[PDB]
Amino acid sequence: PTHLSVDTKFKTEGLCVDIPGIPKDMTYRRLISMMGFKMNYQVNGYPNMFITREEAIRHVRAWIGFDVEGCHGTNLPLQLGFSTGVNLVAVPTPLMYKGLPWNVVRIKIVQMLSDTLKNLSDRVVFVLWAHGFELTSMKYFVKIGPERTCCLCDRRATCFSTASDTYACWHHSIGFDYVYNPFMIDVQQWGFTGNLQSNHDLYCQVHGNAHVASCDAIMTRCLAVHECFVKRVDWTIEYPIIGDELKINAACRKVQHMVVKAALLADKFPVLHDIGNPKAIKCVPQADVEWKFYDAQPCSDKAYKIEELFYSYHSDKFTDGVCLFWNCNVDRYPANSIVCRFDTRVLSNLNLPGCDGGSLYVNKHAFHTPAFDKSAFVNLKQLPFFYYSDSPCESHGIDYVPLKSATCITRCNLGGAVCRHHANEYRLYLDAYNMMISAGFSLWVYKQFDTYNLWNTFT
Ligand SMILES: Cc1noc(C)c1C[C@@H](C)C(=O)N(C)C
Ligand SMILES: [Zn+2]
Ligand SMILES: [Zn+2]
Ligand SMILES: [Zn+2]
Repeated sequence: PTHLSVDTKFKTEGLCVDIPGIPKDMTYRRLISMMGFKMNYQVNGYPNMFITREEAIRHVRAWIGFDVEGCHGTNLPLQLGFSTGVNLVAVPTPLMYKGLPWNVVRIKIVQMLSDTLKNLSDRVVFVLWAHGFELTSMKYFVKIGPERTCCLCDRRATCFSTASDTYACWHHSIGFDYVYNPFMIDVQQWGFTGNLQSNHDLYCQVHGNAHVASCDAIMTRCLAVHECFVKRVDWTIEYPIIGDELKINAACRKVQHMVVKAALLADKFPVLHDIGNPKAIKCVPQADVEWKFYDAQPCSDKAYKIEELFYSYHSDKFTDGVCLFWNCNVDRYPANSIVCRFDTRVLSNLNLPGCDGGSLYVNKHAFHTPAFDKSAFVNLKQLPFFYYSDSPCESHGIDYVPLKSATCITRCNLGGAVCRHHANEYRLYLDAYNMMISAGFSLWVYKQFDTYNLWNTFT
């Protein structure tokens, strides 16, 4: 059962206001025919326009919420809303566009999906709360057939052009007019009581209902993200590499080792409380410190309450030494902390919009992360950039310009002139640091942290 069988039953109750008289007994096979499409017994990679919840979760990067509202149905204008915030008005003759015929609306749909999805996914998944008009509008901008490849590259085709009779992926679709072989899922098939707004609002206060199709589209996608990544979590599902995932993860390991090592050298904490991932490894294996681990999986809904992590009776004394929260998101960090906290507001191809201000960070696995909150860091300060090294000054083995920097904490800088090895290492470390920060990570530290305390570790 890899794909959704076309013979699966589709519940039609949510469609009967736009389509009165619709049969209660309905399959996807009959629904697709009703929508004006013909599948023609084709075993050519596209068995169904609709997909399972499991297939949708694997393709979360392709999710585009889509709603269609009657402005006044072949005789009336339709308002097409997308989770990108775009509203297009199509005439049968929060960005709002005036009424235009389908032949020009379809060109805009292809451009919008292509610009949104080219760096995210090889397809589009329209996330619906299906009431009828959205399904009956698909024939005006969607074409289906066998799975195809792009005319300018090896990627699967996502667009079709009636002008040249050619197919293209999202990267080569300029001037194309039809969406080709899209996928879709109706959230209303999962079992819900009441309307979209009532189900959405139970879990989210960030998306309002300004009474336009894009608002419904955003709410629909947000509800689907809630059901698949907030209430239900799956860290076994792997997502493909689309950007700087590897460099970011390597940079995070590099920065964690640097900051913790320097905090231990500078303040000589006798104990470190490492709170978070139950599979964590000591990030500074050679440190003298008593290293104590506390297990907590990533919180996907609300940030952990510090009172629940630390209290209810273990070292017990979390006030002794220092606490390390490396992506362990809590409501309020204690004053004696070293923290790495993901900023959900960051714009990136890895960070997708999420539920209630949270974001869906997709890097190898999907992590719904609670909304960034500046008040979590009230007992701490921002950690400044610095590079520390006690490794010997020796090159071994890329042309040079001498490094001058007050934040290169090395024996050679203490001595007055940074060596080639430490200049190369400082520049590689600065690039890794900038990669981590630009990915959305934020670093915070106990207020007494002072890099001036590292200079005397060179005796
Ligand atoms: C946890 C967590 N909190 O915010 C984000 C973002 C993550 C996930 C990320 C750090 C990651 O790649 N992990 C754990 C393997
Ligand atoms: Zn292409
Ligand atoms: Zn929402
Ligand atoms: Zn040196």
